[PDB]
Amino acid sequence: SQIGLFSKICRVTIKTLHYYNKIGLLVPAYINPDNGYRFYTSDQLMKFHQIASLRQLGFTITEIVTLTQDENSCHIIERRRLEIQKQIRDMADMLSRINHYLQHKKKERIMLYQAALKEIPECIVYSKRFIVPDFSSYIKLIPPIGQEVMKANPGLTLTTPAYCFTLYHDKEYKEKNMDVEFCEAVNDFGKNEGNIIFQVIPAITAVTVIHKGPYDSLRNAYIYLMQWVEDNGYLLTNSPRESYIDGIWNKQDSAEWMTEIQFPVEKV
Amino acid sequence: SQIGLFSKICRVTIKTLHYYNKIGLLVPAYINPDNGYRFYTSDQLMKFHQIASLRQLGFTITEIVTLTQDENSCHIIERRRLEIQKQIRDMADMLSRINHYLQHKKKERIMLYQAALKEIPECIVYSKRFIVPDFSSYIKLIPPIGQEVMKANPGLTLTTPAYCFTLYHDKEYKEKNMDVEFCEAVNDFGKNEGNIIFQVIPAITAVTVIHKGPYDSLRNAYIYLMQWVEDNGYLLTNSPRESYIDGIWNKQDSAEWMTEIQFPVEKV
DNA sequence: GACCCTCCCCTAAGGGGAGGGTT
DNA sequence: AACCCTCCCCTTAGGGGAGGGTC
Ligand code: 118
Ligand code: 118
Repeated sequence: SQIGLFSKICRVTIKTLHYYNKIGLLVPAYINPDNGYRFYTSDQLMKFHQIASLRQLGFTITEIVTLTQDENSCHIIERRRLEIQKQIRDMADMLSRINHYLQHKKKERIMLYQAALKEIPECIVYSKRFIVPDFSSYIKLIPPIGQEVMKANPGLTLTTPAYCFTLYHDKEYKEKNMDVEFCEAVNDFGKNEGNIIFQVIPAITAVTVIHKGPYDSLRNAYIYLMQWVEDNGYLLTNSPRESYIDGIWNKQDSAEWMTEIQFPVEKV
Repeated sequence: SQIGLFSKICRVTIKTLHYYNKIGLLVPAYINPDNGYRFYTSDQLMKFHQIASLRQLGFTITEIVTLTQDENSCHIIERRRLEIQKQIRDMADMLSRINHYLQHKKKERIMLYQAALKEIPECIVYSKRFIVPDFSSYIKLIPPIGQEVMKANPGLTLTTPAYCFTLYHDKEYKEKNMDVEFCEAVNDFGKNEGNIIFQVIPAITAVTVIHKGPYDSLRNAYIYLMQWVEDNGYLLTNSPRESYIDGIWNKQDSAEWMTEIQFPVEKV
């Protein structure tokens, strides 16, 4: 049985037998020193059978080189089992997300927003929690709040990149008298002055949507994320953040403003 | 925004941005010509968010290039949906297989048979179907047929590699009235004088186990396969085959014999 | 004709490092 | 030192082909 007859026995490629013999797994019985031909015996067929049996399970080749000779190694199978469990969970996640994408595209010709999960680190922020009558008044009150803090603390250095955001501590849709908390990430701790405090905001896994446009139409964005959380079975773990990237401070065009809504979320 | 600041903005490595620029996926807004330094803008982060949102759905990079550059492309989302559902089926199958493997390797310290799900193509065999009083007597009466068919069919060449098996057409277990069919694959049709005839044996996907040793313990392997067939929810679609690799024809030691039991199954 | 060998290069999505540039 | 660049090799499980040899 030359390599061709063996490759037709196992229904495997000649390149596969070559690769195996190179890697050390399934070395043939006889390598003729005259011509280097590879001759296999039925024992190699029995060995290739279990090689293919493990390869049909998802085991990488390096795991098979450890499973075919180290007959005591059983933990490396439970490890692959946990990996496969994670993979089924992530594939179900992806499938739900794809179905939601298709539904949203069947609704409207244009996909306005696109959700993305990202891991946001913990960060040392200075914060001010207070009530606002409307959104515009809140936007107007932010800059003096920032100025007070940068003046009262010499050496206050913002974080690069500038992670400057807000949190909406309401649980229902509150149009006026919103319990809003403005925050800005700094390099390190400062001193509490006025109603402005400092705190450490924890790391989250947040589903985010970048809204490009004027602020008075941010509501749609929030609704979309809400729908995203309702459809794909995630759950809002904390108050929603809203991060400001571009705006009246960065670009004087009102239609080029960019804010990254971030729902802190966890899967259920 | 230099590549470091932007790479920290989007929270991905530098080499990823280099790669996305090389393939034309995410191009910097402004490259300094002599330095080659890459500088991005907010509307590069707006696109990296879309890239990552699509890449969390498992879309390969070229699919992302098309999804972002080619509009009305819902067919690629549909293709990826079908592929994810297929991978869900395959991963669940692997999970059941590895649960069964762990249930076995924990129950006994040696794994006697690994089970491999392989595809067997259709063949043209000569077959004799007949009642058998005793399986040991079943082995002896086969070489008479081997004499007879080569006598009556001159120039009949056996298939290479040799496929010589037995269909067990019995729907339940019995010890002295086994209704079997001995089949052996040849290349062309032939004359069907006698109870021996010629027929085409259809292609089957089948779980196979290689049994080494004498034929009196063979039922063990069969038991195992049935266990396997019931554990992973497979359905036995056809009659069980038994292919003879090594035996009295090749080897004198009754411990180096080799058969391959094949259960035609489908996943239901 | 059939069949076989080694050698080199290719995959997708970047990772790691080496050598060289500037402020 | 701090960033940044390009170039070259590397990762899986083998596929494809060229050039050259063997039954
Ligand atoms: C403290 C508090 C707010 C701001 Sb900004 C800002 C700057 C960079 C990145 C993100 C936000 C600001 C306003 C006027 C002039 C200069 C900077 C700011 C503005 C509106 C809403 C939220 C934040 C700055 C410091
Ligand atoms: C025609 C009929 C039977 C056998 Sb064989 C056999 C099968 C596959 C591969 C190699 C050999 C056989 C038996 C004794 C001596 C020489 C050949 C055979 C017989 C009984 C049961 C199964 C196979 C061969 C040709």
